[PDB]
Amino acid sequence: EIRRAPVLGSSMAYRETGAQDAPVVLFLHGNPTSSHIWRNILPLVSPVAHCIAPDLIGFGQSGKPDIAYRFFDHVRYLDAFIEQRGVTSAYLVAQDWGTALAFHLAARRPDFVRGLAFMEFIRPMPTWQDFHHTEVAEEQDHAEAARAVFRKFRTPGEGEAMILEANAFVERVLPGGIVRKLGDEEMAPYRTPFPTPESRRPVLAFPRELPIAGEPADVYEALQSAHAALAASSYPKLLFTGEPGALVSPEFAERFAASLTRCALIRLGAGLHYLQEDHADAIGRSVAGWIAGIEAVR
Amino acid sequence: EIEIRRAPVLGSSMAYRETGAQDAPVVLFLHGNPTSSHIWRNILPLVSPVAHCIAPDLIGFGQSGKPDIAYRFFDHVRYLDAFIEQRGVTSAYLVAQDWGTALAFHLAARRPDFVRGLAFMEFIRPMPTWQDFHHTEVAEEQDHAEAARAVFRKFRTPGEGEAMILEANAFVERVLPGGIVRKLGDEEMAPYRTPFPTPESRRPVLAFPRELPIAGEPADVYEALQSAHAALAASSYPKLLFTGEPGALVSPEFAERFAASLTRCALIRLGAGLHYLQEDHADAIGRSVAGWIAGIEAVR
Ligand SMILES: OC[C@H]1O[C@@](CO)(O[C@H]2O[C@H](CO)[C@@H](O)[C@H](O)[C@H]2O)[C@@H](O)[C@@H]1O
Ligand SMILES: OC[C@H]1O[C@@](CO)(O[C@H]2O[C@H](CO)[C@@H](O)[C@H](O)[C@H]2O)[C@@H](O)[C@@H]1O
Ligand SMILES: OC[C@H]1O[C@@](CO)(O[C@H]2O[C@H](CO)[C@@H](O)[C@H](O)[C@H]2O)[C@@H](O)[C@@H]1O
Ligand SMILES: [Cl-]
Ligand SMILES: [Cl-]
Repeated sequence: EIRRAPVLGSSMAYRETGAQDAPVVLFLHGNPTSSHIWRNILPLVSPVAHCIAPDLIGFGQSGKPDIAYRFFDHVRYLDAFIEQRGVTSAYLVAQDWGTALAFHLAARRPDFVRGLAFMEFIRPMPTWQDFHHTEVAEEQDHAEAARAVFRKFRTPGEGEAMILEANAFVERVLPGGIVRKLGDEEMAPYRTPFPTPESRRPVLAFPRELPIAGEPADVYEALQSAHAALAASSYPKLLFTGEPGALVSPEFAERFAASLTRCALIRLGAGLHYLQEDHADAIGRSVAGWIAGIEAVR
Repeated sequence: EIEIRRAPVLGSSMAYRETGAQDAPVVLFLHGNPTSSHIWRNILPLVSPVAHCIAPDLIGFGQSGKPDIAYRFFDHVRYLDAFIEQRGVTSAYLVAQDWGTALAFHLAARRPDFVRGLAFMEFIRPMPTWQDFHHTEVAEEQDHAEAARAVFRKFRTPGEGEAMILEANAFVERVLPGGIVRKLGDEEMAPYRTPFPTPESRRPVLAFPRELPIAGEPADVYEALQSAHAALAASSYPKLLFTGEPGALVSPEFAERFAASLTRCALIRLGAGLHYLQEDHADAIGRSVAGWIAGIEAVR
């Protein structure tokens, strides 16, 4: 069921399933997706949880206010959505920019977080080498092409042409990070939120928010702080990795998980950035088991 | 990844598959009739990242020894207990199907301090009448359920079961594929046959249906499993029950009421499946179990 909540004088669409008398799980998408990306995962988790999957402001079926769509704008709208829905605590399941939102939420409200399941996550990246980082000789080529594209996204004029005019994030980056080829009916709901250049403003804003080489400084610092909190947190964590992944290499995932407390690491196999589309059943089954286990003993 | 090893047990030996970090919690995987640790082969790789996985072949099954014993349920209890002691396992998760669940329930009733959690499916319970065997509320399942009762009544009949199971190898050749929705590949089916090259080698396979707790017979097993089920109902350790549609020993409707009656039991619905759920749902079961263990161990 796909519903709409009034949020800050605009609205956010969201998908909801499960008995609403169970622990809440918030599913947080990133760029350039929507709650659509969780569509095959939700039915596997709904038997054990009240699943809520919002569309970020300016994404999916959410409102399109005339705002900057910076990371901190998303923070405000997501906070307001959570308040409006009356959610007092939740598990968080996140990918891409959803992870930055999840990390920042957890840092500000540690009492809120029952657990964090995450994948293909954002972290401060001191150099461009740390974006699509990997130590695997065969992957060096793919990594450099990603770097080259996102450098252009973050270049004035060039990013506008690519994303606003040519729709490169939806038409190229999205399919580029899915191993399988989506059916027409699966791809179409990724296109429908973004019919015009103006509508694509949020999709351009996001790569310009990535914390790379100190910029943008405010996001970089916020995410450094959020990551410090995560490393100091004691709630359960579940990290998924694909092979070779994109933002998170399998070897990095192992090191990162070991750098936290109470972080399990689940290996999904062949995958790139949008792991949900290649591994929905594995993700859903894993998350559901994990919530069941936590709730049994917490 | 996965090594196959052998342990000396009570003068004989049990084979077992082992994979995972030796500093992780132990998970014991327990097969039933007429299978072996082979049935866990596609589940083990999904749990080994979070746990030290140990999957024994029951005495007289798979690559385990074939001592001259009756292969009654209590014989299996003794050999499994002895295996656990020999490997020096002091606590474990249990993952079980079929007679594996009877063994797990009986172990948990005697040594609840040993059980970190129980994940189970298509399990054995005391069945006061034949109608409780392959019980279905569903009109369109009734004939198939009746056929199953007729087959197992024959297995339990002196002379008849011998002809069917020892001579015709019906448990391996018919009952097993009968309880799998997909068709197994030749290479997947062959390791189910190799433990049982002769009629006499099939004695443990004939022994099991004759141990099923149905209408009070055999009395010792019926009593033991009544007691084990009482303990399960009162138990406080985490549980995970998987169900297929329609299943075989456990109907979806029965599963839902059963899980809801227990303490700390989650129910995981797998979709189309019969008795040998691992073969149709290895990935779903493995991912579920791994997530569940990871969650529990994160909270202590
Ligand atoms: O052990 C299973 C699984 O649990 C995790 C957290 O989900 O780690 C917990 O258990 C480990 C083994 O006992 C401990 O070493 C660890 O401190 C604890 O958090 C995963 O890391 C592990 O794979
Ligand atoms: O879930 C596996 C994941 O957990 C980590 C800690 O983040 O290690 C745990 O699990 C290992 C595998 O069983 C144990 O050997 C280890 O002692 C335990 O802390 C990661 O190393 C691993 O990727
Ligand atoms: O809650 C999800 C899942 O957890 C289980 C046990 O695995 O139940 C636990 O959580 C419930 C909600 O917090 C509690 O009411 C219950 O007592 C606790 O065991 C499953 O039953 C449930 O589906
Ligand atoms: Cl981005
Ligand atoms: Cl049997």
